Order: sequence, then C-alpha cells, then structure tokens
Amino acid sequence: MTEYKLVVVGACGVGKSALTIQLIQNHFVDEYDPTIEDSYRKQVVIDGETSLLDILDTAGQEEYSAMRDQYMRTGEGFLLVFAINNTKSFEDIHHYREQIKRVKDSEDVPMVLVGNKSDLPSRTVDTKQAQDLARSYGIPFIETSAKTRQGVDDAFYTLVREIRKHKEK
Ligand SMILES: *C[C@H](F)C(=O)N1CCN(c2nc(OC[C@@H]3CCCN3C)nc3c2CCN(c2cccc4cccc(Cl)c24)C3)C[C@@H]1CC#N
Ligand SMILES: Nc1nc2c(ncn2[C@@H]2O[C@H](COP(=O)(O)OP(=O)(O)O)[C@@H](O)[C@H]2O)c(=O)[nH]1
Ligand SMILES: [Mg+2]
Repeated sequence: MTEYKLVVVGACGVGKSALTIQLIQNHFVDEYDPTIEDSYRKQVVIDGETSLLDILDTAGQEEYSAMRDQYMRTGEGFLLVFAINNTKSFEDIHHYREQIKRVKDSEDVPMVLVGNKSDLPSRTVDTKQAQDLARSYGIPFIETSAKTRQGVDDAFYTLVREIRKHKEK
C-alpha cells in the first residue's frame, strides 16, 4: 500500500499543528504545544487511489544538525504555511523554500503554498501577492482555515498529487 511522506513547515503560530490535526481527526485544536513535533498517519482515498499519509508537523527549534537534515530529507512533499494576518510568516516562506531545496539537493521538490487563517478579518497579506509567490515558485497556492476546514482537503490532496506527478517523471 502506497505511503506519502508529507512535511508541514512555516513560522511559529501559522497553524501547522491545527491544519495537521484538522486533516487527520476532522476538528480544530486551538491550543497545541508550540514546541511539539510529531508524525501523524492516516489511510486516505485521493482520486480513487488508497494510500497512507505520514505527515510531519514540524516544530522543535531551528537547528541544522545532520540528524535534522536526514529527517527533513525523508519528506517527499512540503506544505509551506504562512498566516494571512502575519506578513512576517509570508516573508519567511522563502527561508523554508531554500532549506527544502538544500536538503533534497533539487530545484524540483513537490511543494504547496498554504495561506492559513482565511476565516480571520485581520488580513495583512494580499491573496494576489500570495498567488504571485506560488507562481514564482511553480507551485500550487491554497487558502485554508484550520478553524473552518476551508481548503484543508485541497491543500493536502494537492500536495499528494504534486508528489505523484514527481514520482511519474
Ligand atoms: C514555534 C515553533 F517552535 C515552530 O514551529 N518552529 C520553531 C522554528 N523552527 C525552524 N525555524 C526556522 O526558521 C525560523 C526563522 C525564519 C527564518 C530563519 N529563522 C529566523 N527554520 C527551521 C526550523 C525547523 C528546522 N528547519 C530545518 C532544519 C534543517 C533542514 C530543513 C529542511 C527543510 C525544511 C526545514 Cl524547516 C529544515 C529549519 C521550526 C518550527 C517552525 C517551522 N517549520
Ligand atoms: N482563526 C484561526 N486560528 C488558527 C488557525 N490555525 C491555527 N490557529 C490558531 O493559531 C495559533 C497557532 O496554531 P498552531 O496550529 O499551534 O500553529 P503552529 O505553531 O504553526 O503549530 C493557535 O492559537 C491556533 O488556535 C485558523 O485557521 N484560524
Ligand atoms: Mg505546532
């Protein structure tokens, strides 16, 4: 049975954990320890294809040990998450993009740009600017709310499709 290793990255507080739990369990967790990094597994049906998602919810600390690279390098695809009400989280996307390129040693890594917290009326990041960034990278852009589940299937299933597309090549 097919296993896809997904990795969720992005600034503290963007909603990595809430997005992951929303995908795996179908509810919103508004308080999950910000330091806690863990893998979540779920059997899914995408485009009629049965598979196992193994999703790393990144946290811990910013460090570049051999061991941290090895672990991130096992990811087949990455969700680059920012929050639509946090400009800095949006600017930080380039950092994560660059680290993924470095550890996979490739310009062609399956990635999806995720603008989370789409339910909030305190937007600081233009959807236009977001789309232009995803376009500059050659990757899909999905607006999400972990709170309302808006876009959550779309974000994870899109990334699986990007991985399948990479695995065919
Ligand atoms: C809030 C909670 F602690 C959290 O989610 N964290 C802490 C930060 N951490 C992290 N942070 C950065 O950068 C943070 C800012 C942005 C620009 C540079 N700094 C100032 N970068 C990373 C990580 C986790 C470890 N990451 C890493 C390390 C080696 C290889 C590699 C390969 C691909 C992708 C990554 Cl993220 C890699 C770099 C983690 C987490 C925030 C997240 N995600
Ligand atoms: N309104 C709203 N709040 C969210 C959403 N996703 C996460 N949050 C909140 O944002 C904060 C950080 O979420 P968390 O999942 O811990 O972020 P992480 O550090 O990237 O794991 C918490 O207070 C969450 O309740 C969302 O889609 N909408
Ligand atoms: Mg978290």
